[PDB]
Amino acid sequence: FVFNILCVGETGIGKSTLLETLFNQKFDFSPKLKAVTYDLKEANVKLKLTVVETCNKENNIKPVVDYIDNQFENYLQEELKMKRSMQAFHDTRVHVCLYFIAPTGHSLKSIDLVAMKKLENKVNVIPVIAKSDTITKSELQKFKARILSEIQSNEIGIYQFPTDDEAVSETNSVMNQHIPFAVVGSSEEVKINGKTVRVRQYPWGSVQVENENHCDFVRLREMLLRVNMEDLRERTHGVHYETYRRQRLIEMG
Amino acid sequence: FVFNILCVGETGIGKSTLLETLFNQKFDFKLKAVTYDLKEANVKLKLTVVETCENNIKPVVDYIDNQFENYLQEELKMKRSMQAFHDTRVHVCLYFIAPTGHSLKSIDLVAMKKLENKVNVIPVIAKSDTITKSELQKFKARILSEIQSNEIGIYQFPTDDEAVSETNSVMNQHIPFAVVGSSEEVKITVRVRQYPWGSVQVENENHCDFVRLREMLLRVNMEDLRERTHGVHYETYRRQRLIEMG
Ligand SMILES: Nc1nc2c(ncn2[C@@H]2O[C@H](COP(=O)(O)OP(=O)(O)O)[C@@H](O)[C@H]2O)c(=O)[nH]1
Ligand SMILES: Nc1nc2c(ncn2[C@@H]2O[C@H](COP(=O)(O)OP(=O)(O)O)[C@@H](O)[C@H]2O)c(=O)[nH]1
Repeated sequence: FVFNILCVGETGIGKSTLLETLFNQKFDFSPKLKAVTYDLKEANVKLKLTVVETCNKENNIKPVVDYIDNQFENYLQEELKMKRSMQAFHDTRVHVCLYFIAPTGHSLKSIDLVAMKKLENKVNVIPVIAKSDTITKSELQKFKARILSEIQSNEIGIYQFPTDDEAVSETNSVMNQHIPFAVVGSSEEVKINGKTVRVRQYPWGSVQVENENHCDFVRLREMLLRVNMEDLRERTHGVHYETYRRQRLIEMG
Repeated sequence: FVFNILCVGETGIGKSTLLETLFNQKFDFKLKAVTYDLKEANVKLKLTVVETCENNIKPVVDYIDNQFENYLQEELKMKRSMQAFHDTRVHVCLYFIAPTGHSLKSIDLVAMKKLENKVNVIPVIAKSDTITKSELQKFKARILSEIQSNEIGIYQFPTDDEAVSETNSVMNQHIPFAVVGSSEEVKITVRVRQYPWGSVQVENENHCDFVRLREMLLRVNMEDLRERTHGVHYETYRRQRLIEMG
């Protein structure tokens, strides 16, 4: 069982930190693009985590689109082989793209609108507000609204969690309500009541990553539920990869 | 007595909020300005804000040059009255660096390098409540290191006069200033930025360097910034223009 996550955003926006927080694990990244492959034990999940720093508005997202196209191409070439073995092929197709929006507190940059528009039919895009401890509660409500307004206005097809299966439709419907996720990451941890907890400690107080009243990290983490990973994978295989495949089959003649 | 402040940085980085915090006044502002008559210490200020993003720093250089040009044209007039002329030359530029936590952006080096002989540049770390105290030390160190290795002439408060050397040496030690701006007040009367996990007190030297930045407004420091604007930066402009004009 594979799960492939791509994080996109400007340098120092907190992408690597969020991945480590999400999996509670320091990752040794390897070669503006880097990736790690990591096995979860007792979960039977093989992860490929990929990080891409963005900065020529259309050129900005090109390296990301190319990476994505390449994982599709590798899978297509395997499907087409006479002597194929689809089990034992490592499927690296990107199941989810976390798009990191900087916390200016204003709105979506024009560059981010173009990027998410170019990605929408290539990958399941989930926009997140990076370093959301930067923003006060009232500023955040307004910021989230304006971002959503622009996504809707520009007809950008971001991912939505499935709400069809009655349980847990509840969990999923509330996740959708929180998009774009206000995320906080941290390498720093303290033991609290015998439990390991990630925090950002300032002179005036500490942001608790796993506290839902501080940020949406706990809501983002529910994407890792088996049912949600499956929906993201199925949508990748049956929709985005198929779009790629159809265009390629025409080109191959 | 006039004092003219320019804030430069990317949109939404806290420029207008910081001006409001510096002067404890809500202001109603490409580039925008406001004129503030600080009847406190009898000073008229022009506060200018320019949104950036080598062509990137151009609107700023042009703005600065235009104030120099107006002053020069006045100095050259047959019927001149230099007193009661409104000097709008920029006395200090607060250059906002984004709190990424890593280093100085290449764009910022180029911008500061271009501005160094046009205006007194003071780099500030915007929204410094974004950064923990431990990373903030390293971040400041890395910025200063790039500024020095790139031979960038940022402003330094004067320390040759004992009447102010203690205050000003402490100021210099905190550059680039870790700033935080505020639009709210609590009882605790305290100006704050309030989060669920605690409140930043902008006027508290343990939370940020706002109180240190504010000492720029001491009479002696405004005077030094002005004198250097007039005797150094304006002269550099003047000499070039006199060569051009013949
Ligand atoms: N305020 C804040 N800072 C963060 C957060 N996440 C990471 N940082 C800091 O931002 C800096 C860059 O983070 P990093 O994960 O390397 O950024 P990347 O270049 O996007 O991979 C580091 O100093 C982090 O400690 C966050 O959620 N809030
Ligand atoms: N975290 C943080 N946010 C700030 C600070 N100062 C201002 N803000 C917020 O940043 C957003 C944009 O600030 P603003 O002053 O209008 O930026 P400007 O475009 O550069 O003039 C607003 O939501 C402010 O409330 C600060 O020191 N720290």
